[PDB]
Amino acid sequence: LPEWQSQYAVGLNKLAPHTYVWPYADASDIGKPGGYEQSPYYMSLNGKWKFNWVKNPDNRPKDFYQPSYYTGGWADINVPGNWERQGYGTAIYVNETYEFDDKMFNFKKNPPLVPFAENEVGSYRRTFKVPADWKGRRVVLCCEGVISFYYVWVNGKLLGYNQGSKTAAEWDITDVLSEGENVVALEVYRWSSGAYLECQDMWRLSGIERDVYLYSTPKQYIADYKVSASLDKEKYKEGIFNLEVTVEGPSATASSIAYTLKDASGKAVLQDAINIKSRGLSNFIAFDEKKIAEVKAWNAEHPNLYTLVLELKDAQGKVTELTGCEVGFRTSEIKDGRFCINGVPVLVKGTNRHEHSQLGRTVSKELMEQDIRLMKQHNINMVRNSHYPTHPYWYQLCDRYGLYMIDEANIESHGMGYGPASLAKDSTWLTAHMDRTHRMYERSKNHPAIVIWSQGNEAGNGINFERTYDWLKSVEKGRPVQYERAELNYNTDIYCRMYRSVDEIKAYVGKKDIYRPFILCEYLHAMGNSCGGMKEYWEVFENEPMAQGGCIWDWVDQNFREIDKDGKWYWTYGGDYGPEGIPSFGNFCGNGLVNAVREPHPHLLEVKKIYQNIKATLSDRKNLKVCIKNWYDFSNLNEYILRWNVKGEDGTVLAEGTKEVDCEPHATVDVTLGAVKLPNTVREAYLNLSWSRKEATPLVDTDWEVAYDQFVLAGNKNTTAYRPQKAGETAFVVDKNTGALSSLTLDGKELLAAPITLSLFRPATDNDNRDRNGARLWRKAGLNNLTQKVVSLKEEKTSATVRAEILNGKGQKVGMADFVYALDKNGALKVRTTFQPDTAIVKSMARLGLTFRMADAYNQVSYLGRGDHETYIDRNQSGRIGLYDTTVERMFHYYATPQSTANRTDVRWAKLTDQAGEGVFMESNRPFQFSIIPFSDVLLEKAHHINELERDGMITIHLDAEQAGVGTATCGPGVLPQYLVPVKKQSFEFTLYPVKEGHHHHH
Amino acid sequence: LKQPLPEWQSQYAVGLNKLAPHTYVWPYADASDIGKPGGYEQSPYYMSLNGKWKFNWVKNPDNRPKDFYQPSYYTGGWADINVPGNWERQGYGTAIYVNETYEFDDKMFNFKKNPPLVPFAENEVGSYRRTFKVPADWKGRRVVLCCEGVISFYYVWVNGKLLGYNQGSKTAAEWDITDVLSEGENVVALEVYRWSSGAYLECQDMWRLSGIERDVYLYSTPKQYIADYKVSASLDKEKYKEGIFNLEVTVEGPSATASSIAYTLKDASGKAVLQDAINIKSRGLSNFIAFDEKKIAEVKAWNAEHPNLYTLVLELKDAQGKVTELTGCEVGFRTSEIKDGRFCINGVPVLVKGTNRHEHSQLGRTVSKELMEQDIRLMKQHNINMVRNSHYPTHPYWYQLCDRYGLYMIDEANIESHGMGYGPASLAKDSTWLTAHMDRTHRMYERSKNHPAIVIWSQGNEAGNGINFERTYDWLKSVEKGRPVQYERAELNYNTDIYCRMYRSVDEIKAYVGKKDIYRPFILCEYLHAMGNSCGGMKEYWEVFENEPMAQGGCIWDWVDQNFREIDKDGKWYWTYGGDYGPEGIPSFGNFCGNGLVNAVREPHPHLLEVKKIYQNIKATLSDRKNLKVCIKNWYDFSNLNEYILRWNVKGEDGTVLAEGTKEVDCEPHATVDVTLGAVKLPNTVREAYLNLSWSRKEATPLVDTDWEVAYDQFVLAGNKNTTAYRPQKAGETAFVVDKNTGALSSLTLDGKELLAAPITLSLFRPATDNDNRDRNGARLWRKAGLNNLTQKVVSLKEEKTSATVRAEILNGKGQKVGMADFVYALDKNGALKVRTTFQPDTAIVKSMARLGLTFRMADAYNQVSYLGRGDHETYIDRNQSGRIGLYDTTVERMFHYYATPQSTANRTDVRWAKLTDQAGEGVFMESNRPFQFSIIPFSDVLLEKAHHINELERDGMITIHLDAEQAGVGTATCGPGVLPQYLVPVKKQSFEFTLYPVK
Ligand SMILES: [Cl-]
Ligand SMILES: [Cl-]
Ligand SMILES: [Mg+2]
Ligand SMILES: [Mg+2]
Ligand code: NA
Ligand code: NA
Ligand code: NA
Ligand code: NA
Repeated sequence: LPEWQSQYAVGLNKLAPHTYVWPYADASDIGKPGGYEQSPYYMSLNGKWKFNWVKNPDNRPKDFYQPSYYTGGWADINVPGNWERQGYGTAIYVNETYEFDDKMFNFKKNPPLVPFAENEVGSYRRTFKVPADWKGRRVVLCCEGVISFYYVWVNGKLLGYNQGSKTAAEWDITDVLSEGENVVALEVYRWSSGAYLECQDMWRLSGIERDVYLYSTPKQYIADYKVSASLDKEKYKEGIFNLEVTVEGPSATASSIAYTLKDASGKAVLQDAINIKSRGLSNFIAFDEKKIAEVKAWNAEHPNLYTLVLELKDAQGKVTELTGCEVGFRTSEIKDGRFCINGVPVLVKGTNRHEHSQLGRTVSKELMEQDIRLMKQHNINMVRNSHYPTHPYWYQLCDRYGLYMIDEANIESHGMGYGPASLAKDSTWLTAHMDRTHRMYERSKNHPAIVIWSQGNEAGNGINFERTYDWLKSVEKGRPVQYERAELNYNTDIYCRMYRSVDEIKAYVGKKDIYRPFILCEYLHAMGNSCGGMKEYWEVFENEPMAQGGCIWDWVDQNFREIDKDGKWYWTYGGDYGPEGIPSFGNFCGNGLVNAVREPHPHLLEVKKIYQNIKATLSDRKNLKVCIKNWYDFSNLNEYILRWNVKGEDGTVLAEGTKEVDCEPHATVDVTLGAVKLPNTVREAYLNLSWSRKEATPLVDTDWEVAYDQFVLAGNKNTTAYRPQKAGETAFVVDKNTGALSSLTLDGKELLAAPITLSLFRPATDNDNRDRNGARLWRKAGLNNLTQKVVSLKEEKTSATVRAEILNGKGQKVGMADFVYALDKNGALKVRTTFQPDTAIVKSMARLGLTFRMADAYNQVSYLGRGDHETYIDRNQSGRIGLYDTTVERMFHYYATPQSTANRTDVRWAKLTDQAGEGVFMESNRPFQFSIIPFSDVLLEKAHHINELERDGMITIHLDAEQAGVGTATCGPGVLPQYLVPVKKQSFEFTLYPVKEGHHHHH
Repeated sequence: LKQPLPEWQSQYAVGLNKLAPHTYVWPYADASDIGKPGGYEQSPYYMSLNGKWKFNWVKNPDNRPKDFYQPSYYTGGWADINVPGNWERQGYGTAIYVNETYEFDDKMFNFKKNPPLVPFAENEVGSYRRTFKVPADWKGRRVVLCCEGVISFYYVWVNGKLLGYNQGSKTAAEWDITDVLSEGENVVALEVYRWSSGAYLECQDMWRLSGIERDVYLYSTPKQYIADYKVSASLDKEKYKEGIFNLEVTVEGPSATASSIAYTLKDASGKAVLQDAINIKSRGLSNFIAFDEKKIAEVKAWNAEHPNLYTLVLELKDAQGKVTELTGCEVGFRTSEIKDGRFCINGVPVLVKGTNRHEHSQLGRTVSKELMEQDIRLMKQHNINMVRNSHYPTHPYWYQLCDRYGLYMIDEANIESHGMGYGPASLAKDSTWLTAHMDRTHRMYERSKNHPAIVIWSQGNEAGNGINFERTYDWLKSVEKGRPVQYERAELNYNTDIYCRMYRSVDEIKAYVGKKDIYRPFILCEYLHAMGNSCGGMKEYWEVFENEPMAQGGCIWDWVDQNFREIDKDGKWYWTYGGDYGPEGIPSFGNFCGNGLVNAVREPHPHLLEVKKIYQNIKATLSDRKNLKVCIKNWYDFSNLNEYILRWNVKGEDGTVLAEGTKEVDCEPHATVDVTLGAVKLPNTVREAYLNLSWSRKEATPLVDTDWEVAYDQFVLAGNKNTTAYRPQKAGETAFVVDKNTGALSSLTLDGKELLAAPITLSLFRPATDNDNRDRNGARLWRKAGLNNLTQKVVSLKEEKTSATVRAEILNGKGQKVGMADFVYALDKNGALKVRTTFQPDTAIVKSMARLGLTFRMADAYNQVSYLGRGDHETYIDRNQSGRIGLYDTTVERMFHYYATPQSTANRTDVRWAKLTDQAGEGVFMESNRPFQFSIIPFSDVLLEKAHHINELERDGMITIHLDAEQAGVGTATCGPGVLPQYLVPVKKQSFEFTLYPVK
């Protein structure tokens, strides 16, 4: 059997794992992320390559690696980038299973074997020329990442092969190179034994995923080096620098290796050198430990970096090679049961992140930069490399801009399960587990941003992880090592059990003799309209010293954008490619805080608010005394500016100011703002607090709001100076059969496009579809197919009382409702509703309120209530109560799977008008919720893809006295009890005011 | 109609509020960038707007988002599209390819042509919009929006304010947006229509696409700016040595104080050779400054061979002499005229070795600098000295490249109304379309009037003749005194300074030149149609061009194939053409969009190599074959042969170099020089030897290094006709079997091992090339006679121990009688099998034949091909001046050329012998009694013929062999002359033989 059918054949003739040692000509580029690519000793091989794709190995062009073989008849392929995103094969998205374990491929899972006839082969080949200056030097071929398995040849000679798609494979091709035109070929296989360990919940793709390049060094070169830059454990102020270097290659004469540690300024702070001479082919050099008093420490808030410059020299002292990396002084450890950075316990405010773009697993520098920019802007301080090491550029960015990292080994055998068949318990797979672990470690061991090593993901627990854990502990004395499937067994330094509820977190921290902190590997599943219940999670994290937070599951949605025959775009997910029957797990690949093109979803804004590091509470309402808590770990509040004000419900600034508060990290401080005169013309005022940074960073300028808060101040509950004036004569008609308000006119003009009815359903969010108290129960009760049947109707000159039965499409009695429509002297229509559900049929409701439709011409929306964005009761700490203007089209968020959206909470009043200024003012007798969308609930619920959405000329209005929160049931807890809609007799009202504001012309 | 139809339905609404056509006046900060192609893009006064734009597409204008141009309009829910780039190549609409018709004139769109109207409900609307910020250093300056090219029609808005609209997709449309710009975020929007009245003048034989095709950008100048300027870099008409410099400049905008305009013409080293300055100050917002004529003695002249360029630096200065604006262009001193009935550059009559060129890439009409550089590089490498901008002005960069690398250009106005015809309804005769014609002509001229590479102005293409074209001709004449103006449809009427009638045959060329009172040279606007396996008969064309003073060549039709590359469900790629996109019934003219010398990704077709050989500027003839004295003609117009190196050698048929050397020769342009290489003894072990000549230049060019072969020739030298030293040795015991029914050689064995996968039969057909499918003597007759469905039937058979004689009837699929065949199979003492054949066709049924030879198949394992013959590229009898005879090694796969439409390929001419073996070295050696032709392909003849797309080609494990005693040329019948008489297979009785030697 071929090598790709063996779990043992992880590689052949490759260079031993090591830290990146790119040779530089200019030491100045070492501090520049990706600067090594501009070195004259570096040559990219990215670009166009001849390509051929075939299903079944027996049909492949076997001799294509021979230089003489003709490829001129082949097409070109872009390298890097998965081939499925370039017109070949089929992209498949499955979760806990292996895509090849399906009848479509006539194959059943059976490690280490994978399908033969069904396997796919992508043959890559391109020509290249070595620079003249590389004459006589050593040349190395580096493939940063190729998925699944591949053999590689240079000028017809087989270099070897590789398994392990997320870390680089390298080969010394010096003795195989020729003068002039050279040839490099890779024969890539979609599946291989290694695939059993790459069962991550993500798109299963193929091809060369990352950069392919050449780099040149002298015959004796710097092959690897280990940095240790910590602090003294007593006061965490003195830097402790330790360095070890490995030189390899033959050398008959003497030589030496010297190093210089420079500060950002350029001044050398540490320097040393050792002489070497040996007939052997490798030299291990251990430098004397050095100290730096008052060293500039590295942390997420202040990513101070020193530059390490290594130089290999001749016996004459001439520099033959120069290389290096950035160095950050800090400590990472679990002290007294708590995770601490530089001796300071820190709250982990993170997110998981997969590498994803429209090209597939390939991610550009621009996208990597945008990811980290958005992360910092949204108060995220930690990233977990979602189940595999990332492109080296990512680590460089985190070092530079300050972001903690949980680097992770490319190991996930979810498909084999956690039972006795788990590959974690199969010793024949130790080679594969250890290989991936060694590669993860050696390549990134010197990055200060990495604070935690993760052994892998849901690959089971047993001997293999006990061994890779032991190995990691033997080489790493400055970073905790964790693994979620080890749960509470010895082989994990942090308890990171994923998706546990608040109660389960409390249960853990309240257990006797625990010695490790609880930091969720994954929590708050952000699929679709989600992230509800975040507040409950953080009230615990902020109160329990050994419950330090976690990483939100997924930063960016794994969707691809396609355009249909009518030019309508949509996001794609499982099952959207290939013939019927193709393995699929649907829309579960989109779980991000932002969409595939990095546009934030509304819930990311909730995350920004909950993750902010400056939190205040109102201590004294009359004199406005606030208690500020500084949640930064290494920054004083005086590094930020407080910009406050007080505004009436009408939006006028009643008072304002600017302060600079001094406060130690983790300390609280009181700041009195002073009483404010509230007019009798406002029912309430709002104390607004907004913070920004004095000094800008390259990712966040001085205008960005880093944290904010709001407190509601009571005013004149009796004033009505907000209500609009009478616009004219208002009239209403009641349907004699449904009892619903079928007509509402203003001087004869009809305002309704659909009648006002009782609404109890909501087009299911993805969480609603899995929540124990969600859509399953709403659809079972038939709450989405409601009908009203009058049993009593008493009309009057200006009012009408009615009792009607609420029936589902089955005829069953969902409940009983009473409506009282009365017309006020001001022309305003008050609508009181009293609903009594039949608890024997209705086990849960999505909302309780009224719904109707209007022409889509009424697109101008204005409202007094919570924020500029979408919020729900269990996700509304974010935003601000205030006056907002927008449009219906603007409020609609395009979730991959069309679902409920555009909700606004803590609403006092909402208003909708057309270009001419005509419309309606809507309010209740207490804060309510509302949503206006450009589609019908019917179509929104039915649609599973964006492109199915179609307008019909009407907008849909929902006025809610009650509406459930969203939870995170797609994976983890559903909506908490206190956010579920009560299923009991309830009464509520809404008053509609017709309005005529006129047509205002302006720029 | 209560309301008028929208602007896009009127031939008069060509533009609104746009800048008057002018030469590019990009403001620079670093004069050093003027002489650099595309340099202006690096200026701090230039800001590109290319990139990601919000996009929305709809069929039916009534369905478009009307208020999208308003900044407050929300586009967050829209997708993004790349700008520039036709939208059909970005997943929107339907790419359509039609030739002489309007794609909207079809039942599918419920519309019939009716100028100036285009469909309404079926029209497409592409809504583009993006945000942008203005550079802080642009505060107070004039800012201009420039759209280099958008197709069919579009409205443009900035910050919600309608700037105007435009018709004319191949020249820039600009607007002064200074007054509508605002601090902070600005918004620019374009509402583009697939069809508009202007489309009636954009009926070129090319893909019909939509959207923003070229760069969109902003540039800023001060309030008083350099609006336009006209350069005239000529030479005296008596000696053509003294350069004459003239320059006019137009300055627009206000200015309270005094100002002045100055210029400095610098040579390549940066030294000033001319300079002057004029003062100006007016209450008028427009000032015209014409400088005094200056002269340069022995000025460095510009031409395709030596494109010496000067740099014109213009500076607008304050009252204090402070520069307010810097700009300029490259200057090339030369004259272009029709002198004594002959086209002459700098007083010299030049042969036009050109090609037509459309702008094409996988993104559509949009072409990258990388592709433009490749185009020009390949052109120069293959000895092309002229390029015709195939029916529309190109992107500015193309002209800059031609100025710098030396390539003559025929710029052409974006005017073609082929769909309306040349009759009474021709838009060239409808006076209401004058504005449309004149607007496009003005724009073509103003934008490029200063490029030295442009030597001829063309008014358009296949748009009829009449009042409109006579008017535009007269206009160009009133403004241009240094360039000939031509129009092919004007034929021989007054409005054209050059007779460029397309696709005329050799006789027609001779007939014109021999006509009384002609006063204009004949230079084909288009000729030698290069569609599929084409370009036959090129030699006959150039024998005339080289010997007829007033027949000076022309431009081959199409540089590059207009095909797109797609990938099918099985991962097999293929070239697409008309009808490959959209629903059944979509307008289409099939594979006629691919007529290039190179494929869409610029890979050369075999015929470009013939072009290179015929267009070469150094040609020799063997005058004395004893002392090897050759006569060399220098065809360059401005270069002495001493700028080149001649590497020569004599090689025997066995490939051993018998003599070799290197020589430098002096020879003025158009002159000839004799060179003696000396007698060379030939061993009696070779039947012949070849005198090889190869030239390369002494000094490199950025595009052509010193290793590049710029010209070559070969002469066959007689050797010992009786030697058999070359023959392979007996490898074993040979045996054969003759089929009792067909009389075919059904078995050939070596020591009992079968070598044939299919019997050896008589072959008279060939999978049709695109030309064969239209040739008067092509595949229509071959298929009508059923030559592609032949069966042999023995009527007589007589067998001896080592030989067999048979006579058989050749019947088509309809039992008819194609002819009578006689075969004689005989084995040599050394195991060789001699196959003698005599064919007598029945001229009543066979009116034409593709070839006359044998055919059979072998396992694909036999992939090693070797041969002695005209080698290292595909050739045919009417296309084999290129390449040389010699020993060549290759594989079957390497010989198959992938023509968009699968057709015959891989043929080799002047073959002495061919050999085919497997890796182990086992196979068969093949020869005749005289030079022959052969082809070996990895597909069957049946499938190759049937296949219309490359992905339909499928291997069956067998390769197909063809040994031809005769095979027709390929001609250019797809459009123009079919195969010439002397290259048709004679339809008569003929005998021929082939001998097969099994090898091991
Ligand atoms: Cl890996
Ligand atoms: Cl134009
Ligand atoms: Mg999993
Ligand atoms: Mg035409
Ligand atoms: Na998922
Ligand atoms: Na839905
Ligand atoms: Na054509
Ligand atoms: Na064909």
